[PDB]
Amino acid sequence: SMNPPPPETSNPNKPKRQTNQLQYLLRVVLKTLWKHQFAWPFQQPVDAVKLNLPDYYKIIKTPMDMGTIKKRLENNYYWNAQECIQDFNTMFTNCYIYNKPGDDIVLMAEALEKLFLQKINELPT
Ligand SMILES: COc1cc(C(=O)N2CCC(N3CCN(C)CC3)CC2)ccc1Nc1ncc2c(n1)N(C1CCC1)c1ccccc1C(=O)N2C
Repeated sequence: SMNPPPPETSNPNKPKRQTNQLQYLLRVVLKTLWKHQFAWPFQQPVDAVKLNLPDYYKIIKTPMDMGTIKKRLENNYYWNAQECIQDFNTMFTNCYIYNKPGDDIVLMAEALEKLFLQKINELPT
């Protein structure tokens, strides 16, 4: 099987805007995660062909990655911050679903998730 197309990062039918919370998600949250030592597996869509994972997209039907989130934020694709937060959570949950508790990649995802929640909490009122 080929890889599926990546998640859309623009959509001419979907209203878009820029908000302070969305700017924070790009300039602080995504920036912080992107530079983390464990970011690399999450910086692009899972290439199931290259990784020899013929069953990845049989199991994961809602793929998401930080490369896609980054482009979405840069493109002002979202209407609200909870949409973007959901994309991060989808990415983490996918990792937990495909893999098993305690796996190397699961620990990496858990570390990133902890940091993500810290940065979200730090959003100034
Ligand atoms: C760019 O994408 C990758 C590069 C390489 C790689 O060959 N690399 C890593 C970078 C480079 N490093 C050199 C040393 N420096 C310090 C860091 C970079 C050495 C060369 C390997 C895998 C990559 N992609 C990837 N993307 C998502 C994954 C994943 N892999 N894994 C792997 C289990 C652990 C990761 C999985 C394996 C099986 C089933 C599921 C997953 C999974 O859930 N996720 C999230």
